[PDB]
Amino acid sequence: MRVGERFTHDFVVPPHKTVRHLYPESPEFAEFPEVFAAGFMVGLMEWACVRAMAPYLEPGEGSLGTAICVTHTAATPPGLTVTVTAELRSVEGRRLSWRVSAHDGVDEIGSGTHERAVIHLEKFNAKVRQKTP
Amino acid sequence: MRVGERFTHDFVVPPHKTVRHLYPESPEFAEFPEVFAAGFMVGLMEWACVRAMAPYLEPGEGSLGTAICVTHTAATPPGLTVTVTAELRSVEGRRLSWRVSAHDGVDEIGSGTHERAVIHLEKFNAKVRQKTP
Repeated sequence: MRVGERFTHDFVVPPHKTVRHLYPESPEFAEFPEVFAAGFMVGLMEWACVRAMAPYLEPGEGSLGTAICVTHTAATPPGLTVTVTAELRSVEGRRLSWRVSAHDGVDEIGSGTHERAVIHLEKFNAKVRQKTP
Repeated sequence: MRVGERFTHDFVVPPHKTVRHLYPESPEFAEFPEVFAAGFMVGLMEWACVRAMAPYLEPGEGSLGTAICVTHTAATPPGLTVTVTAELRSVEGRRLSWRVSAHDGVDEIGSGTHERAVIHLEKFNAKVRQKTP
């Protein structure tokens, strides 16, 4: 992977990615404005970095997010396209660090950093299963 | 609202809050281990803080998350209870900050900070309408 390379991921926000859809179990979030949820924006930043990393993993490997540190500076109604730009900051062993940004065609809506760790999917799955009640 | 006061929120993780469920749109996430998604954890931490701050709201008001900065230090399969602890760090006018931390009864699973802004619901909604395609 090359540090400083930018990757973009575009995503038309559908009606089902607003706040209330993140937790249909939450009465608070049921009155919230119909805008893209910060937890969906975080998933979309992860998705961008997963796609960027994919060509570089060995077969059987995946990754997990290990930190996210971002602002959310404008809100985005469904129908706009959120573009995430991910730029690789460093790779050290299994750890990849990213500078991430997102824009909805109107406003910058968020920026910060994200870190991930490469994992062996099958081994990690087995470990999760052993944690599972 | 008192700085240093803690609020806690418990959540049993159901099967439908795993990674593949955050973006069923995403073939990239399709075959991921069945663990609580970071975007869902982010939503839970926001939810914890929304609940902590409900007494601060005037009628007509709501809040928006404006930053999240957390680590994810362990993964949580469905069936475990995630407890989020939201410790108020600052409250100044429209702006509130918490230290958030989460544990799944087995492991510490992440911590960091979350910031929110009080909003006037009707005004905000008008602003969102004016950028709705």
